[PDB]
Amino acid sequence: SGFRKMAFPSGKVEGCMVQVTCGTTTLNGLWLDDVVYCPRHVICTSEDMLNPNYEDLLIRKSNHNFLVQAGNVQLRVIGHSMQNCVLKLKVDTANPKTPKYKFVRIQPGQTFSVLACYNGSPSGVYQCAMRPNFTIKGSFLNGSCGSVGFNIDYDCVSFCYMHHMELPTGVHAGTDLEGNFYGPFVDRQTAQAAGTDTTITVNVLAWLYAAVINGDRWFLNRFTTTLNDFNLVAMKYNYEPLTQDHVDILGPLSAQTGIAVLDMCASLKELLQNGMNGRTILGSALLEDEFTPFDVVRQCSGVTF
Amino acid sequence: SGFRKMAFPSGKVEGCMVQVTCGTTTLNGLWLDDVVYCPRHVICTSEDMLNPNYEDLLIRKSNHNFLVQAGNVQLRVIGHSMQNCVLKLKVDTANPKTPKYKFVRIQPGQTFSVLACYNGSPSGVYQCAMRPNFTIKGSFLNGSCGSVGFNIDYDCVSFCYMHHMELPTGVHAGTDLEGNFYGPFVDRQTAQAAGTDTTITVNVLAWLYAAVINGDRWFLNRFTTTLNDFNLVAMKYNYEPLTQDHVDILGPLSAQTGIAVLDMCASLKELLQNGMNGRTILGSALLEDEFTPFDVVRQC
Ligand SMILES: *C(=N)[C@H](C[C@@H]1CCNC1=O)NC(=O)[C@@H]1C[C@@H](C(F)(F)F)CN1C(=O)[C@@H](NC(=O)OC)C(C)(C)C
Ligand SMILES: *C(=N)[C@H](C[C@@H]1CCNC1=O)NC(=O)[C@@H]1C[C@@H](C(F)(F)F)CN1C(=O)[C@@H](NC(=O)OC)C(C)(C)C
Repeated sequence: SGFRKMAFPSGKVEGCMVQVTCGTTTLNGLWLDDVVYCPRHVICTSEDMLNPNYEDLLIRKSNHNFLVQAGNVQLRVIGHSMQNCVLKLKVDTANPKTPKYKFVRIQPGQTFSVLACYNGSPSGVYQCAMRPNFTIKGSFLNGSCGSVGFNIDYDCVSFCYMHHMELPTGVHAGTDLEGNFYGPFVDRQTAQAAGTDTTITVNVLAWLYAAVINGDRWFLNRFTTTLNDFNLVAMKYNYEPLTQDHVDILGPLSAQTGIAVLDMCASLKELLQNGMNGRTILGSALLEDEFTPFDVVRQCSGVTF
Repeated sequence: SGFRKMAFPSGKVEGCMVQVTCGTTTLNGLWLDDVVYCPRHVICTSEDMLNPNYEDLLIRKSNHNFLVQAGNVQLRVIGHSMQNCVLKLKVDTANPKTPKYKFVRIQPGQTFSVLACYNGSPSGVYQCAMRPNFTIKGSFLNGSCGSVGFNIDYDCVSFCYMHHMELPTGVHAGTDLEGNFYGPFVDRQTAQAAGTDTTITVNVLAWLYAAVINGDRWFLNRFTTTLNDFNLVAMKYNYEPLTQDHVDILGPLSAQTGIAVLDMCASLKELLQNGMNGRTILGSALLEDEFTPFDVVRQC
C-alpha cells in the first residue's frame, strides 16, 4: 500500500552523463556509443543568445573548442555536427557503459524521469509529465542543460527529452534526442509564450483509481455520465476532453476495482463543481494529473527493470 | 527555477541489491563487501509471523536454506547471524560494485531516498521523511522488504533505513542497518499503533524559503514575531516547538534571501491562523513539511 510520485532507477543513465565545455559555457552531454549529445546553445556567449545564427557560430568552432570530461578522464572530440537544436560531438572512445537504448518522441500527457545534472555529475532524479502545452514543471538551475528525460522498459532506456531552457512561468522547455523542440519554442533568448495549459483528464482519472486501490473512497458516488456530457463540464474547468481511446487505456484499472470509467467520470464531475471541501485524496488537497494509467498500474503490480 | 521533491541518483545502491529466498519467502537484500543484509522475517512462514520466536526459528535454518541471487549469479552462503531484527548472510564473494558507505541512524525530521525493489531488482526511487512518530509514508507492496533508504554525500552512501512492514494506518516501519527499529515497532504481525504525529516546523520554514527563492511570495507579510510567541501558536496547530538550534540551521537560507527567521515565522503564524484560503504555495494547497533546510539549499 501507499502511492508516491516515483522515478525510474537512474543507474543506466548515470553512466552516460558527461560534462561538455565550450568557451565559458559548461553544460551536460549524453554519451552513447561514440557520440556525445548536448544542446547547441553551448557554442553561444551570453550576448549570442539574444539572436544566434547557429550555422555561422558552429562554422567558427573546431573540435578543440569542445572540452568533454567523463569523470576525471578527458574524452577527445574527433568530429562535430548539428542536428536541429542538438550538437553531436563524435568522440574517439565508445561508452563502455552504453545501455540498450532508443530515442523516442513522447506525447503530451506522458511522463518521464529527469536525471538533473550539473558539470556532468548527476545530482537528483524526479518524475515529470509533458504538459499539453509542451512545457515541463521541473527544477533546473544554470548548468543543468543537457540533462535528460527517460523511461525504462526493463533493459532498454527510451530517451525522450533533453533540457534546453526556462520560460516566463518558471516552466521548462527542451527537445527530443533528434533536437526537435517539444512545442513552439526556439533556442533564442527572446520572450516566448507557452500556450494556456490544460489538465490531463485521463491522468486525474488514473489517480482517482489509485486512491480507490489505497482505501480513499469518500468521493465515489452512484452516478454515471456520458463521454459527451462529461466533456461539457471538463471544458468549463480547463480539462482536456476525454475520448474513447482514454476510456480504453483506463480499462485495466476499471477492471481491477470494479468501477466503470463513466462512473469515475461522474465522481470527478462532482469534485470539480463542489470542490474537495477541505478533504484530501492520497495526501493531496488538489486533483493530481501527472500520473498516467501506466504509472498507477506499475505502482499497483510492482513492475521492476 | 522550480522546486521538486527529488531523490538522490540510485546507481550506487542499485549495484548492491540482491534477491534473498528462504523457503517460500522471497525479499530483497543489501550486498556490501562479503555480507548480505536483509529483514529477519525472511525465515518466517505466514503462520510464524503472528508470534515469532526468531531465536528458535533461526536455529532450525542452515546456510543452504538461504538462496541469494545477484542477477543470474548465485552467491554461496557460508555463514549467518542475527543482529537485532536484521539477518547478516556471509557470502563467498565480495561485491565488486560496493560503494564507499556507512550505516547511519537518522533523526526524526530528516529525509532519505528509498530505492523500492522486488525480486532483488530496482523498481523506482522516491524521497521520504522520517516522521516525529518514526513512520514513513512510502509505497511498498508484497516483496518490497529489504529495500533501503539512503543519503549520498558526493561519493559516500549513508544507508539509514531498511523496509520491514506496513502499519494499520497505511504508513511504513523499518530498521536502521544494525536491525534496530525506528520507533516502538516489533517485527510481529500484531496490531501496533504509531503515536500521534506532529508537523516538522523547521521543514515548513525551509519550504517557505524555497517558495520565496522561486517567486512565490504572496504569504510574505511586513510583521515579525518572537520565538516564544511563534511557539504558542505552533503548539495549538500541532507543530513541533521551534528551538534556537532550528533557527541556527535556517541560517544559510535566511542569509541567501535576506529574510530573518522570525520574519518568516510571522508569515507562518498568519498562514496557520487564517489558513491558506484556497491559495497555493509552490503548487501545493497544504503546508509541506518533508523538505529539510539542506534539501532546500541543495536545490537553490
Ligand atoms: C541551461 N543550462 C540553461 C537552463 C536554464 C538556466 C536557468 N533556468 C534554466 O532552466 N539554459 C539557458 O540558460 C537557456 C539558453 C538560452 C536559449 F534558450 F538558448 F535561448 C537562454 N536560456 C534560458 O533558459 C533563458 N530562457 C529563455 O530565453 O527562454 C525564452 C533564461 C532562463 C532567461 C536564461
Ligand atoms: C515485506 N516484504 C512486507 C512489506 C509489506 C507488504 C505490504 N506492504 C508492506 O509494506 N512486510 C510484511 O509482510 C511484514 C512481515 C510481518 C512482520 F512485520 F514481520 F510481522 C508482517 N508484515 C506486515 O507488513 C504486516 N503488517 C503488520 O503486521 O504490521 C504490524 C501486513 C502489512 C499486515 C502484512
